[PDB]
Amino acid sequence: PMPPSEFLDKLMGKVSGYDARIRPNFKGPPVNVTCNIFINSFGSIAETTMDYRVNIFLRQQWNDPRLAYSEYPDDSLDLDPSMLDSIWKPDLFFANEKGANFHEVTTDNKLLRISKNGNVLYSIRITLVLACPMDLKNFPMDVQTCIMQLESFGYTMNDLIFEWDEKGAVQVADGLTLPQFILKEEKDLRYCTKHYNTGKFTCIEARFHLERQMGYYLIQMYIPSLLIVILSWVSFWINMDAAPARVGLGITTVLTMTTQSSGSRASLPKVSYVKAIDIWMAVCLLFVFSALLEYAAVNFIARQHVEEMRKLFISRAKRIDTVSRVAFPLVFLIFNIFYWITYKII
Amino acid sequence: PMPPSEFLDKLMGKVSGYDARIRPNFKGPPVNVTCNIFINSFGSIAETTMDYRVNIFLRQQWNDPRLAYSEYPDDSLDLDPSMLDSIWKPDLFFANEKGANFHEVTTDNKLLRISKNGNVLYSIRITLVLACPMDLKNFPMDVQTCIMQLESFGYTMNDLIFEWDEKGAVQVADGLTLPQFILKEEKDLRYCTKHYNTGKFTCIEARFHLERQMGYYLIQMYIPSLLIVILSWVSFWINMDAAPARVGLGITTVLTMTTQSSGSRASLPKVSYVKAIDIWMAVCLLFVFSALLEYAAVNFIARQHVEEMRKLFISRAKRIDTVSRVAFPLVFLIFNIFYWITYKII
Amino acid sequence: PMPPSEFLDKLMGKVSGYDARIRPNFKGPPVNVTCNIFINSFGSIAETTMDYRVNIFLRQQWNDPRLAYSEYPDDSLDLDPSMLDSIWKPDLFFANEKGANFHEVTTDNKLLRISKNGNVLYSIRITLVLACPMDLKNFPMDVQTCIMQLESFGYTMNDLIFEWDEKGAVQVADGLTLPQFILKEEKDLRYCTKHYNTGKFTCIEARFHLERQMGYYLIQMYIPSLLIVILSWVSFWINMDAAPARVGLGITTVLTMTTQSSGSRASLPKVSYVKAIDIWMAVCLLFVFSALLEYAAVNFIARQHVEEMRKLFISRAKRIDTVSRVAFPLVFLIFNIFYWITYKII
Amino acid sequence: PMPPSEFLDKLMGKVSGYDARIRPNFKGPPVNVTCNIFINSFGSIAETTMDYRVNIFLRQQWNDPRLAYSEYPDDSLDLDPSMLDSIWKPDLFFANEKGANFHEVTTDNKLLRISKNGNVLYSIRITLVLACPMDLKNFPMDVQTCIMQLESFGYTMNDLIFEWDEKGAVQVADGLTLPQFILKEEKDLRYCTKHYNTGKFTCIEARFHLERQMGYYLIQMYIPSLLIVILSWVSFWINMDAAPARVGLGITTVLTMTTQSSGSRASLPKVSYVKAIDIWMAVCLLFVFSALLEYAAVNFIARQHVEEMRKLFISRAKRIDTVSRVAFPLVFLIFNIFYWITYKII
Amino acid sequence: PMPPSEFLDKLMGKVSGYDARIRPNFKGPPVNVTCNIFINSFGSIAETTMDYRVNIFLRQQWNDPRLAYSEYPDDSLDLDPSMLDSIWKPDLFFANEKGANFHEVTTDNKLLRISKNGNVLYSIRITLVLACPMDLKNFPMDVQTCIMQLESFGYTMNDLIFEWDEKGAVQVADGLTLPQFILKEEKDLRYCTKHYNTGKFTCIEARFHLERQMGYYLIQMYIPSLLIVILSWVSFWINMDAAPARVGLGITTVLTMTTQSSGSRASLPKVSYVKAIDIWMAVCLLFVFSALLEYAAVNFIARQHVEEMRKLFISRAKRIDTVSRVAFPLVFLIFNIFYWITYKII
Ligand SMILES: *[C@@H]1O[C@H](CO)[C@@H](O[C@@H]2O[C@H](CO)[C@@H](O)[C@H](O)[C@H]2NC(C)=O)[C@H](O)[C@H]1NC(C)=O
Ligand SMILES: *[C@@H]1O[C@H](CO)[C@@H](O[C@@H]2O[C@H](CO)[C@@H](O)[C@H](O)[C@H]2NC(C)=O)[C@H](O)[C@H]1NC(C)=O
Ligand SMILES: *[C@@H]1O[C@H](CO)[C@@H](O[C@@H]2O[C@H](CO)[C@@H](O)[C@H](O)[C@H]2NC(C)=O)[C@H](O)[C@H]1NC(C)=O
Ligand SMILES: *[C@@H]1O[C@H](CO)[C@@H](O[C@@H]2O[C@H](CO)[C@@H](O)[C@H](O)[C@H]2NC(C)=O)[C@H](O)[C@H]1NC(C)=O
Ligand SMILES: *[C@@H]1O[C@H](CO)[C@@H](O[C@@H]2O[C@H](CO)[C@@H](O)[C@H](O)[C@H]2NC(C)=O)[C@H](O)[C@H]1NC(C)=O
Ligand SMILES: CCCCCCCC
Ligand SMILES: CCCCCCCC
Ligand SMILES: CCCCCCCC
Ligand SMILES: CCCCCCCC
Ligand SMILES: CCCCCCCC
Repeated sequence: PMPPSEFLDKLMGKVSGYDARIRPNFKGPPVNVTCNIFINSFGSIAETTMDYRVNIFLRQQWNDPRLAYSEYPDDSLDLDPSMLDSIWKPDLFFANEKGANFHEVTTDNKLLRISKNGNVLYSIRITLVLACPMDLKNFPMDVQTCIMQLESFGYTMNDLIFEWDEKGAVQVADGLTLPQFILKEEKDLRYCTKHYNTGKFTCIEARFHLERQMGYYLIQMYIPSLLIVILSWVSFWINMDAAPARVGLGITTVLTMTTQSSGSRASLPKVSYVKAIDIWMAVCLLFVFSALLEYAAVNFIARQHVEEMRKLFISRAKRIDTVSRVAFPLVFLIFNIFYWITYKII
Repeated sequence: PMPPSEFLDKLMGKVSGYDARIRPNFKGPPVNVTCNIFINSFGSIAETTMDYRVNIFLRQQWNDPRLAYSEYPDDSLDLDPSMLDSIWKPDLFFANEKGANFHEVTTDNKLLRISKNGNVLYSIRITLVLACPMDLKNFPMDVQTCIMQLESFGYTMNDLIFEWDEKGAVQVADGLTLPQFILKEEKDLRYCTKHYNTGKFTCIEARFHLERQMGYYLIQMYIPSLLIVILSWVSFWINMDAAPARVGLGITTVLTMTTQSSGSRASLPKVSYVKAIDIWMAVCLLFVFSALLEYAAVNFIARQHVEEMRKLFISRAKRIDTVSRVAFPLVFLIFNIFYWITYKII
Repeated sequence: PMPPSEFLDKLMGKVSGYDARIRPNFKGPPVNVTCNIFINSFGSIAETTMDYRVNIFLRQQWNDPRLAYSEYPDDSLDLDPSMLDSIWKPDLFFANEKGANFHEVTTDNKLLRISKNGNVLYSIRITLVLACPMDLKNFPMDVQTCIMQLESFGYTMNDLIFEWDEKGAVQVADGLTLPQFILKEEKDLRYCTKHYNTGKFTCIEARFHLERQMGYYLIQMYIPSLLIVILSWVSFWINMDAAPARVGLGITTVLTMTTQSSGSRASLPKVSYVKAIDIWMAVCLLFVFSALLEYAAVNFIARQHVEEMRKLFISRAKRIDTVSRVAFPLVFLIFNIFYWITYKII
Repeated sequence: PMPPSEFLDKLMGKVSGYDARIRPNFKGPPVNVTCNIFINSFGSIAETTMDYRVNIFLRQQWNDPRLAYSEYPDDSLDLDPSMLDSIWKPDLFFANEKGANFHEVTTDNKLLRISKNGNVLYSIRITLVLACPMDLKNFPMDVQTCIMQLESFGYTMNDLIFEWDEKGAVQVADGLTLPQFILKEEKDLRYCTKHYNTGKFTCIEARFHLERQMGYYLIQMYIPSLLIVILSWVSFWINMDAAPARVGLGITTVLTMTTQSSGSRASLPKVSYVKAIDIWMAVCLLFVFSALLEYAAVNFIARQHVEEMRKLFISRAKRIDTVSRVAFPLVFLIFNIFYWITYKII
Repeated sequence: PMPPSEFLDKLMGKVSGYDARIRPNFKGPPVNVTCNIFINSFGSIAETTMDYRVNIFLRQQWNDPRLAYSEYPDDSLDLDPSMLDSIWKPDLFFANEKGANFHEVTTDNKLLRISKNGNVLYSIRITLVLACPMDLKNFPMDVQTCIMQLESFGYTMNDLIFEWDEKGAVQVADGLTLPQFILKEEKDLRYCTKHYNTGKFTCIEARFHLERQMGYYLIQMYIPSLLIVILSWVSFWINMDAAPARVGLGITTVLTMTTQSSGSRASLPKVSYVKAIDIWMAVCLLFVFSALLEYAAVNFIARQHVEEMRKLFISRAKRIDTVSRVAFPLVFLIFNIFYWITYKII
């Protein structure tokens, strides 16, 4: 018979009363649009900007009873995407876009198919840079919940309603891994219905739980800060009379821990609250600073000068050294028990 | 009866004398447009560039008596945003744009509805990168007032007048927080009417008060600079004869305070006036530099060499050391009283 | 006779029943499109972003029996690229685009020619920023396999099938070299057929093997880390009584190896697993840290003080020094044998 | 009578012989266009790129005798900017664009009004990133003259002539300040007429004089380099026998002045000639390097060893120390007189 | 008579058989297009990216015998650039674009004029970011040859041929200087004809020779590395018994030369071969490392301890010091002769 685009001339055209500016079931019940996404790419989760770039296939399904047909024999029509300006489409957008674009290389990456009863499937490829507020109270040991939410800009709740479908509403690609995070399989799917002075609008959203990887922040921050604290402990095995040696060891370790602490936050937002790497780098700064304050007590007691009272202060300044060769590895060992268990419960 | 877009053919079309190039009430009183905004996103407040990126819903309300209707029964018409090139719209712009764009993903994020008497509501989503001049006289302790202003480019004051509405002229989203700032609830709403040689044009503006967060700049700048000053004070408890120890402690502390002071301004505009962190990092540099100048007096008096006069200079060089073990923590303590009270009054 | 664009009016126009929205051999066998690419530019292989920018000529060949001709004498028609919106073209895209664009300077860089039997050749110039996941288990000694894959967005497998051609399916330009990598001549060409809930779609892909260049990472990372380890070995030829000399040499070498190790990963993704440069910079950090722990044993044994037992500890602390002048260059020499052979097998 | 856009149908349309492709007074005298600009924003004056971003209102005034009217009563017509593709406009451009764009948010920011005799006023908002070659012979003490020039691309001198108007040809906004510079009120306005092999074209330009702010470069570069030179002078008040103290003070000050000198040019173009901060940082490097060479003479004379000749070399090595405690602050004081007066004359 | 745009209606229109999709002299000899460029801007020659941004006027001259006229009296027609979609233009592009754009501010910066015999002149303004592979075998002493090449995408050699003109085929603006380079006046102009499997296409190219400026890399890299080598030579004038002084001078100079060497390649591509600054920074690292190895021989010989044999080792360890006070400035002086003459021949 007729070819389907020329059959769509009798379906999209001005004959038979079709207008692409009017929603289906007009002056009636609202349009029920059900949605699911397919995540191709995910990542580049920046924390200075507090955003993440995603690449999705946005699928939408509604029903247009004006687009029903019965003369054509087959069940679906793979229409050309240049004829998408002639149908009605919902005005979905993202409440946290922060910039987005289509993909237009070699063809607009768009998809249209219409069933016999008017069921319209519409899939497009979108790249989003979605804004999620980070919560960094325990920074290497945190779980982030970055969301994406899908709203309607022009049609209110009594005209257009978004839903998720009950058969896998968020699909993820096969080889989709992350360098810093892991993506949990459970995904929250709930409503986020927005109220304004204009009206109430539909909104659906999807939460993504991101658990980090411990292994990077151990190698750069935890292990080298653990070596400078041990480097301060060899001052106690050096002679007391070696005054430029034990002081110059105390200076250099207490001023690299300032450098290691400032470099721990170079790729972070400038948040005011204190985090788990900050209370590691402040207590590890306290051990290397109280080791140089130990020798200031050793150097002050030993100068107190009868040689019978002189033997008291030398044996006292050696008594304060034999205690600290055991006590400072012992207090730092029971700090590691209190630190890592607190951030393994959470 | 007729569908409303085809009813808008009898309302927007060339019949009944409607032209989308002519303002309403032409050859009459000026067009009164009232406006309010809704702030979705706010932040990325850069200081090197002195700007901030915002994401608003710009709502505009005017009256077009040509767009009145009485045959259609309902009170409003949710028209399609593709028919916005057929109505008259005001030429609002921003006097401090520095680049801006629309949002066009899956639909142009636009909104149109027309009342029965011709009241037109027009809402669009805009992303702005607005320029605000920073005032950094007291940099961690300042309050910034970054503005946005809304002008008319083509129509003068006798043709088009902007207003704010008297019912919440600036709304803010619910979970809108900032990493570095807090946004005060009181918002100034005043006029900024511009005069040129072309004419006088309407202008309305809105001030936003931004108070910082103290907790970031304490952890990175105030507390580590406070430790290097205390690190200079342990030189006084070291033996006077330890010449490479007390000098090498004075060198290393006075040359990391140069490093800490240059890093205090790495993310700042290159302003010439002196600020509150600069007079902290210069006085804290004065304590660590006058502690090494103290030992240059200790090392010079002790070399002055009868052994009866030799006992005078050693007891004098110990007299200058017992004073400075009390005096230098005392002067720095009464500087912290004068510093933090001065920047708590302001 | 007629000029070929006006002959294409009788070939592309609405006469003779040609529609540019309908695939060839409609209601029949699927469209067989064969493809080959020509790589002009290649490089800027970023590892923080894990992507690479390429510049290709994408050639596509199919058959449209509607575009056959017999009146015109010649075998091909170099048509103008402005008449490409009037023919049918396949909807090829890239599953790992991450942004791409056309080249439109002085003309849309496009090419069309049609044979007598309807064979259509279509070449365009595309710039792609293709995403490839890096595998950095042995980072200076790795081979990366970065792919590119070519899919169909709208037409399923029963409507459109992609192939490679059997005569050089990937060509490379003549003077195409890379600063960091070399491109192997063998290129894998296989299928990547994607299944969704929408349908199954065609996919072809091409693997590119990238072997690095050793010579950069030797000069910056391996050789300067090899000098600091040798710099720690001159402590054993310094007098034992020079306590600020041998300690201050141990401090400075063990705290620059922390700086050299953190700078080894400044241009890398924040991956958690350990790599070959990390186990070089951790063992080279172990030699410079166990050289300062050697002198802490030398300084502790020599202080143990009858002068007959005093001569035992001095000769014992010299015995531990004569061993380490041979043993520490010997263990580091047999570590270089185990390190470089392990990463020459792989 | 008729509304003015429909009156412009009888003025812009194909009736009465109006063509928007033909300049006014065709086959006659050239078109005299007079221009003035209004600078909204100014700044972001980069020196690595040697450019500056400006935001102007470009106003143009010419006369089109085809656009004269006498039936309409008023003196001017605020026409809609969508009807700007129907009039003739001059082809003004900028010879140092380096990228530029229009402003299109909520309306194309354009302005058109036509007088009764045909005088056409045309104002648009443009953002420019204008290229100006920096002259950095005396870098903190320089005055830069960054220009902007306005040419014609298609029409030669015998068809179109640009002028400035004699009533304020460059206006500046009220609160327009700069963080690093000040903008002088005197602005040069002269001709820059370009000759090619195509023809001679009109050109007008406007010079802007930019004087810097001294106060930033004192705080970061001049004052901390002045402290390290004073820090070298305390070596002369330390005992001569303190060999690791006076040498280790000479090493650390001469190797931070290398760091301070390299950081003085991190935000600069890589120019080959020597500038005023380079001859400050090289002479201040000469004082801290000749202070360590002073102790190498003190340490060499004092080792020359009858004890009667031994008392000669110790008193000679103390004679060379008492001179340098006065001479080195004296030579550096008379260098500051010669340095700052030379760069206050210029 | 008729105005020339309306005369161009009888010249460009569908009357008299003109089609803008067909090349001139069709079914005949190929179209000879001659070209010349005018370089407005040049620079921003990045080396990490290995590209350079240029701003040219691209002029093209061909002959269209369909566009000849004899009724109109004058010799040329300055046509409006909006009528450029109605003529035939060659499909010139650049084989190393890496992104490019037009300039569209206030008018498309385009130019068209047609002689009486049909000679068409066509000039446009283009900004290019052209890719040139750097050759950095002798990096501060190199001459770079960065090219640009102009090809045809659709028309082969038998349809369209590019040429340069014999009267100044590349012009350069007057005040066009570079911060890092100088541009030689001799410019190579040759052919680059490309062969594919599609066909053979025309190509012309132009080489630009860029000689650097020595004066920047002396101030930052050569002179400060020359001071650290001299700084190592003052160790020989310090007492042998000053063990923390001569060792601590050897440590600090040998670990800043690692810092100076890594900073010599921070703005470079990661190339594997060795360059002229690398063999400067490796030999200058060899002098500062063999000066600390000198004192390890001084400190080891002097410890060898009858006092008659004790006077032998002290006089031997002073003999090895008097040689090196002459020998090390002598070997470094004859290295500067061999280094700078080798890179003055090339
Ligand atoms: C869209 O979905 C909703 C819920 O399925 C429908 O709203 C209800 O429809 C039933 C029967 O159609 C009515 O009995 C109810 O009064 C409706 N409201 C509620 C709250 O249950 C709606 O009809 C659907 N619209 C379309 C076009 O299918
Ligand atoms: C726009 O608002 C202004 C102020 O409300 C109106 O201007 C006044 O209107 C009243 C009566 O309409 C007059 O008595 C005054 O002379 C006007 N001017 C002033 C300064 O008060 C104006 O009419 C409104 N325009 C429209 C179309 O509603
Ligand atoms: C596209 O290529 C395939 C394989 O060459 C063709 O599919 C086969 O065609 C032959 C004969 O034409 C049939 O016997 C087979 O049943 C087909 N399928 C398979 C799996 O072999 C297909 O015909 C080609 N389509 C076009 C338009 O040429
Ligand atoms: C544009 O301005 C110039 C200078 O004002 C005009 O050129 C002169 O016009 C006068 C009289 O009109 C003549 O006597 C001269 O011969 C012209 N040339 C010079 C060098 O003085 C020109 O006429 C003006 N063009 C228009 C359309 O007004
Ligand atoms: C373009 O230039 C070439 C060379 O000038 C022309 O090709 C030659 O033209 C002459 C006479 O026209 C013939 O004798 C030759 O056979 C041609 N080929 C060669 C290799 O010399 C060509 O005619 C020119 N085309 C146009 C339209 O002018
Ligand atoms: C949440 C405050 C922690 C304070 C820790 C005190 C020891 C550094
Ligand atoms: C506003 C000038 C402050 C100067 C402080 C002086 C002590 C550093
Ligand atoms: C794969 C783990 C390697 C651990 C090496 C242990 C010595 C540093
Ligand atoms: C213009 C050359 C200045 C050279 C100064 C010499 C002393 C550093
Ligand atoms: C081209 C190899 C040069 C090697 C120089 C050896 C001395 C550093």
